[PDB]
Amino acid sequence: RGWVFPNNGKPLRIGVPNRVSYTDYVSKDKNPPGVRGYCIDVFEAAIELLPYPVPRTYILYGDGKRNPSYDNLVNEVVADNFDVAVGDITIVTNRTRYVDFTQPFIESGLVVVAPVKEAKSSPWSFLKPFTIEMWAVTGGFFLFVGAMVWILEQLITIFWFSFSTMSLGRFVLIIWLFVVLIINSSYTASLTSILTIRQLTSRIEGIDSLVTSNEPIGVQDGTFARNYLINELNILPSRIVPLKDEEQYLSALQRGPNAGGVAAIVDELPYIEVLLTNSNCKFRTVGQEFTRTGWGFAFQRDSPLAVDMSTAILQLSEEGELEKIHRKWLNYKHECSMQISNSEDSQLSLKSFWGLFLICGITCFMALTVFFWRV
Amino acid sequence: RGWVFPNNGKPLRIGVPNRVSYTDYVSKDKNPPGVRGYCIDVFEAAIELLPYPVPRTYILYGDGKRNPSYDNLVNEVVADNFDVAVGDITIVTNRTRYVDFTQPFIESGLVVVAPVKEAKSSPWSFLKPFTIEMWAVTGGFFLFVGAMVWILEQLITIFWFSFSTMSLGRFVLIIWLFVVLIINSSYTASLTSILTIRQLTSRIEGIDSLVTSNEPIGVQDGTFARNYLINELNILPSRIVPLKDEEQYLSALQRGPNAGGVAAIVDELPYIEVLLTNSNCKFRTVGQEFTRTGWGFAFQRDSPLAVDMSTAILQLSEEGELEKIHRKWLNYKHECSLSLKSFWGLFLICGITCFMALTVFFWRV
Amino acid sequence: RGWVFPNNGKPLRIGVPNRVSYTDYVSKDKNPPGVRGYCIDVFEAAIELLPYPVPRTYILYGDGKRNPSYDNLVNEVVADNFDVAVGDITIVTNRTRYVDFTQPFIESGLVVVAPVKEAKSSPWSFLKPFTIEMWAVTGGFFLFVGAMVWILEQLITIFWFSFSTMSLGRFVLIIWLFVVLIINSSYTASLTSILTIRQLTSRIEGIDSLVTSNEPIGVQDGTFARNYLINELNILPSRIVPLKDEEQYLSALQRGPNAGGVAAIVDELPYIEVLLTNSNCKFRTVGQEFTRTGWGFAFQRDSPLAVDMSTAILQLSEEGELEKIHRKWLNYKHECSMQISNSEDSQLSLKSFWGLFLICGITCFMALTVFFWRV
Amino acid sequence: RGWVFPNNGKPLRIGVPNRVSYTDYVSKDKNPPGVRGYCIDVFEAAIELLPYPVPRTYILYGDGKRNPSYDNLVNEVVADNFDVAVGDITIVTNRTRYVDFTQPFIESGLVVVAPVKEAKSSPWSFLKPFTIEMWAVTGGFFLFVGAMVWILEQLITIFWFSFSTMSLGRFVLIIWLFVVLIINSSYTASLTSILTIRQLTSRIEGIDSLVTSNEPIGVQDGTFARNYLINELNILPSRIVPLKDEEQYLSALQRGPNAGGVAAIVDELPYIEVLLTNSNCKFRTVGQEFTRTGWGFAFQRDSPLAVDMSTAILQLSEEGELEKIHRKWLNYKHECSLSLKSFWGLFLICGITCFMALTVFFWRV
Ligand SMILES: *[C@@H]1O[C@H](CO)[C@@H](O[C@@H]2O[C@H](CO)[C@@H](O)[C@H](O)[C@H]2NC(C)=O)[C@H](O)[C@H]1NC(C)=O
Ligand SMILES: *[C@@H]1O[C@H](CO)[C@@H](O[C@@H]2O[C@H](CO)[C@@H](O)[C@H](O)[C@H]2NC(C)=O)[C@H](O)[C@H]1NC(C)=O
Ligand SMILES: *[C@@H]1O[C@H](CO)[C@@H](O[C@@H]2O[C@H](CO)[C@@H](O)[C@H](O)[C@H]2NC(C)=O)[C@H](O)[C@H]1NC(C)=O
Ligand SMILES: *[C@@H]1O[C@H](CO)[C@@H](O[C@@H]2O[C@H](CO)[C@@H](O)[C@H](O)[C@H]2NC(C)=O)[C@H](O)[C@H]1NC(C)=O
Ligand SMILES: N[C@@H](CCC(=O)O)C(=O)O
Ligand SMILES: N[C@@H](CCC(=O)O)C(=O)O
Ligand SMILES: N[C@@H](CCC(=O)O)C(=O)O
Ligand SMILES: N[C@@H](CCC(=O)O)C(=O)O
Repeated sequence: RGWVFPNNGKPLRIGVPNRVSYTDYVSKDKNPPGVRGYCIDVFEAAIELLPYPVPRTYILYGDGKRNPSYDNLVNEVVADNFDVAVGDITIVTNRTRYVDFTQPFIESGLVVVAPVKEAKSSPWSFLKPFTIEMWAVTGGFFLFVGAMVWILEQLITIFWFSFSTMSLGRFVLIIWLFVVLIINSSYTASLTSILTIRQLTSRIEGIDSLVTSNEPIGVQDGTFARNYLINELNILPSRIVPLKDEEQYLSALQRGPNAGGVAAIVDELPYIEVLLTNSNCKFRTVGQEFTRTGWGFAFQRDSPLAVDMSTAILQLSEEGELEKIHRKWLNYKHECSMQISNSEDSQLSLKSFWGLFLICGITCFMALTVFFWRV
Repeated sequence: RGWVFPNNGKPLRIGVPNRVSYTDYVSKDKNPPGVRGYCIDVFEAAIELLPYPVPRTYILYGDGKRNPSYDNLVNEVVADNFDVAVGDITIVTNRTRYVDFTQPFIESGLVVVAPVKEAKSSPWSFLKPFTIEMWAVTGGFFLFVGAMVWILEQLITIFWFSFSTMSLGRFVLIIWLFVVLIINSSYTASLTSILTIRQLTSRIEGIDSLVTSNEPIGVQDGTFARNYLINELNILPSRIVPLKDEEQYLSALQRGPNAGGVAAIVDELPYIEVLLTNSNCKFRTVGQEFTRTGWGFAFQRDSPLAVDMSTAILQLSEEGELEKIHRKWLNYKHECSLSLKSFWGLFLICGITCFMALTVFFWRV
Repeated sequence: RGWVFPNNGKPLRIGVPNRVSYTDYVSKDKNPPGVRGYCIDVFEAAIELLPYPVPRTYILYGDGKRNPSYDNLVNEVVADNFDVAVGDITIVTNRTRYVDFTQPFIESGLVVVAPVKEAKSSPWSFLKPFTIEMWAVTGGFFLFVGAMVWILEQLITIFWFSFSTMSLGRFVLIIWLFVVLIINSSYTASLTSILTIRQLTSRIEGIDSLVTSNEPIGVQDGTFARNYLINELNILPSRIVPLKDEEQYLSALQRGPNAGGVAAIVDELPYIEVLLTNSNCKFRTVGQEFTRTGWGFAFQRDSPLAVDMSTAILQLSEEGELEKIHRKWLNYKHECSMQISNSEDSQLSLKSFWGLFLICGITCFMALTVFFWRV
Repeated sequence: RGWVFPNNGKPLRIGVPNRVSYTDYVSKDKNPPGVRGYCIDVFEAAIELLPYPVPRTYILYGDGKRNPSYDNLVNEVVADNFDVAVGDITIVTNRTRYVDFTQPFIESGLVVVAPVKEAKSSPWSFLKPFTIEMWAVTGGFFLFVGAMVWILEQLITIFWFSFSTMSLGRFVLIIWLFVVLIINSSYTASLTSILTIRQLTSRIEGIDSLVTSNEPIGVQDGTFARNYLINELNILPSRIVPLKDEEQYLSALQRGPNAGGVAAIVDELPYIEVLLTNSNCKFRTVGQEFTRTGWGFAFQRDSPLAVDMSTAILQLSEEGELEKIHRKWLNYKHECSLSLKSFWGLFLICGITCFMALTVFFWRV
């Protein structure tokens, strides 16, 4: 093959982004190579597939405070300050136009990570729709009416239950009938209004729910997704909030959309699978990937090293060592199937009726103990 | 550029408001600048964006006891006692008529602050479904169908109450039971559709809910929103109550509308974010910005020093420095923030009917 | 007073907007003055209050196809192509900065005009929540059960109504009880679900409801309100739809938010009071004015004719002739109080119970005719 | 500008797709240009914005029977049989890898079209509140409390059904009646919260609702969305069904998924607006644009003629001419577009229990 990479004093200026969060893909290091992460060693393993002994260098790009803007990093490959950008560079439609990429060594897609549904189930959830002061007064003004039925008339007390089945005490019964009819509808409304607002809360089941909800959306700093959601999804820039690091990415969702926080974070798929292992079982990609392109190495435009390394990636992809390096660093995977595309429907709490029928079980057994007490 | 600011024996007469409350934006200071606050430091950096060395002074305007009228402070720039007014001057139309502002360096809006309150009404809120004409139609036809019991028969009325509880007259029981079964669902469906939307209406408020309610309205001392609601919203001046400092903004709302206090203070947006940070979240912005203009610096009219200081604000804002100045002083976002049932109306009917029966038992005994 | 307007060959270049819709304020005309409308004669009446015999001209600005952009018209006063703009120029905060205005001869405010609530009231509204095929089958499977009660057992037919008040036919009654219990809840839900969606439809009760509803909003062509709702209210430009003329302004609201239409039109107050007289009783300003500034005449910046005509307006405002000219053209006023800030609450249809109790009145009278038939 | 397009004996080889369906964007023509459609007239005006006289020709690419693969049409620009491809070429990544596009002159997205359909399910939708474990808990404890009737007493079970309808055992009637009264409201509140949100969920659809449902998917002939869903969305190719023309887009959805037809055609946004204008509103876009890129013109890679033709699109669009060209061809917005009850499940139970009683009456008679 006619190209020979020259043997001269200019090295290969690998541009390295200076990542603050997600130091497992690419990061600053104290070692004699100088850089650490995943795509570094991916780029390292691509060297031995080529017959070129390649001298090179590693230049960190951003600061040590926040993530570097890759569109500025791509421009520094356009401006020929660098020879090649190696990192988490996502193939975006401008970026394809201005520089040259390889084949995607890995795939990726923009996801929506969001807090999961925490739905309660208790005997408290059964007795929920009235106040604790209301459940005593309503039962209190049954016996308060029933004590007046005595004036119209434990073993002595059971006789009035026979007469309260179906003069002046009949007029007491008529108004007491209108009591129960409203408390029928009052419990009906107050349980409906809880089962409605629980369904009609601030929810998202995809990017389309997240666009039209006019809520603040979190992103990371220096990514395409800020200028992607503006230029494509028709989102106001005041919704889109950049965020610096993974310790901030949680507490912006621990606060939820309020306390200054955002509704949800839109990031790429392989960042979030690290984040799920980094977090507890509280979050999930609520939809599918809505922009699925992948990564790649940014080269100089019309570089002869492209088709060399484009073949080397596809060769190494067939050899399975790409997945073996993907086992060395990116072994962090856990499902914790909290919710799995759960249909929001009727779904009445199974423990809410663990509080009804077991108190009914107490009553039937207390009926049976007094039954044996006669025996 | 043709204009160069000359360096003669006269300095630049910056008008500074003698600010009493909210001393984070601007304040009297014992430093050798003599000034302290946000809009000072906003002004200082745009000086450093000029190609000019700018000799300048700072003069406090009003009395130290109360906040002065900024329109009179604007008027001194018209009266040429100052070269430029720097402070919390908010862009109003007749303020723009006489002096020339800069671009807005911050965004401010008129909001209404008011205490948070309960949502549940009286015993009559229990009765609120079924508009009250149709209760008399209900109870009227309730007894009118019960009059058909007495056809199909003090001693006769008890027999009319005997078959009322539980032939052709028992076919009348068939049709009426079908009716009141619907009325049971009709009162149910009306009650549900009230208690559902009242958990979704966060908009049950408004500036008009204050205008129509002829309540005492608190205002801060020396502001445009005093004269703004009078000329535009036509609100009576007896409703408008001035306030001099920050702690009086609380106690006039601690007392509520009664005890001499005010119901809802109409102040600007960036002031309320300071004060709600200072307190607990017992006080709420009942709506949104009903008049949103923003602040600005007021040079004397047709002065070329306004022009480059306008563009210097644009260059400094797009750089991202005003926000860094903002976090230096106002990084203050410390803001906190199901369904149940409580009423008393039907249990009064539990009290009326039951003690009535004791008298008849006392009249029998 | 030291100023004297000169007696020379240059006339007074009055800039006149070429209005397509609302030709009652200012319009092209075939007359020797050349222009027609309201603010023309307002400007005409301001001349005789000044002691200056003023020669002048009238220049139409826009085309005959759509309304001219007044910010371009104000710029043509800045660019000194014109001496004065006379028309519907609203005092906006840039416009105060770049030119000089008079005092407002009239006041105005941005309103929200919107379709009114049409709520139905009928005996059909009573029998609404089931299908017409359902109201016959449900009543059909009462007598279908009741015909089996005959096998357990008009003047002969009335006997089973006595036995259906409260063996194997008792087992028929138990399942028939479970029929009515569900149809109780089935009518309860289907009437709730109609009374809920009627409340939770696409509604607006102010500008704040109209901002957060992310709906298309109509405006007129060449106004500040397009660049006002963007720069202040934080509204996406794809919602804001300009519209050319008053025959289009109706059919964009006759279609509602769908069929390509918009949700509501935001215009100034004096345009909409013409539009209400121009329309039937179908629309109303649903809120108060949320941006209330008024009109004025745009002058050259630092013109001596300002304080002359600023005094002349305030003089004529005190004389009441300003309202008399406001009677010559702007006499079009009608209320037609369809809805007047109506509280959306319980409000159960009075004619829905005109269908219940009158059929109950038929039944009670048919009971009384057979009562007299025995007599 | 350094480059000038030379005027030698060779013209500009515009690749034109031999377009069969949707002949409003581009079509074979008998005119002396030989071309007719939208993207032609979009191309012609940006020629007139150049400082150049541009000699040019037009060649139809594919067969007139079917729509050709545009990727092969893109490949001929790579194969240098054409100088530039002009048509409905949509910007894809590997399409951008080999040739150089212009800026997008129109905005297109992938949508899914499908017929409108009913929302009500079977007799089991009547039973859908109360998850089916809790019906057996209901009916199990319904008869278990009815077993306490028989303690407090074929002839004995009828007496157990006698007191079941309407002492210490009558105190058991007190507590159980309180329970089933709640269950009446619990089934009511569960049914209401289903029939309320199902009038608010317009989002009960999706591309994933087609992916998981392993349905036949119709595609147009010679498109990227054929190969797009295969490589990206991993959908099996047996689901994918090609279609050659416009009338076959209807009849494969007239037949539905069965009778050999397809369930939902995935085509681009500006095609669907043509076709839904052509038909009645029986066919719906089930969601939004799940892949939105836009069209473009494809010059040969690293040709300077792409650069000025890119900026000419920007100058012509901001002038407002592309929309006037758009109304000349596609001014087509002709698009049309309460709650009730219908089910059959409980009336089958009306059929089961009643005809069972005729047998016992026949067994008695
Ligand atoms: C499209 O991508 C490019 C590069 O990221 C941007 O276009 C120009 O790129 C050059 C680099 O040679 C810069 O000098 C220009 O300033 C860029 N122009 C603009 C307007 O930014 C451009 O930012 C991207 N476009 C979008 C919409 O994100
Ligand atoms: C709008 O602002 C102007 C400018 O201050 C006000 O006009 C001044 O009013 C004071 C009141 O005593 C007087 O000095 C003059 O009448 C004006 N001063 C000038 C012209 O220098 C005007 O009153 C304000 N409008 C309203 C409604 O208050
Ligand atoms: C504010 O109003 C002015 C006047 O219409 C606009 O500012 C500039 O006005 C000059 C007139 O000499 C024009 O030549 C400039 O093009 C205008 N600037 C811009 C950026 O267009 C200005 O547009 C208005 N502000 C807004 C937000 O619309
Ligand atoms: C993306 O486009 C390229 C360019 O056409 C495709 O590569 C070609 O594939 C055809 C298949 O027969 C062959 O001619 C060559 O392998 C390629 N031609 C070239 C490089 O000129 C590529 O296959 C497309 N991607 C996918 C996933 O189909
Ligand atoms: N995938 C993103 C990452 C940006 C970042 O890490 O800051 C990109 O390539 O633009
Ligand atoms: N923005 C107000 C502030 C008034 C005050 O702080 O007293 C004004 O300029 O009038
Ligand atoms: N009041 C609007 C009217 C605009 C118009 O009529 O086009 C303005 O002055 O800008
Ligand atoms: N936008 C599609 C159109 C395909 C077609 O019309 O057949 C493409 O470029 O592939």
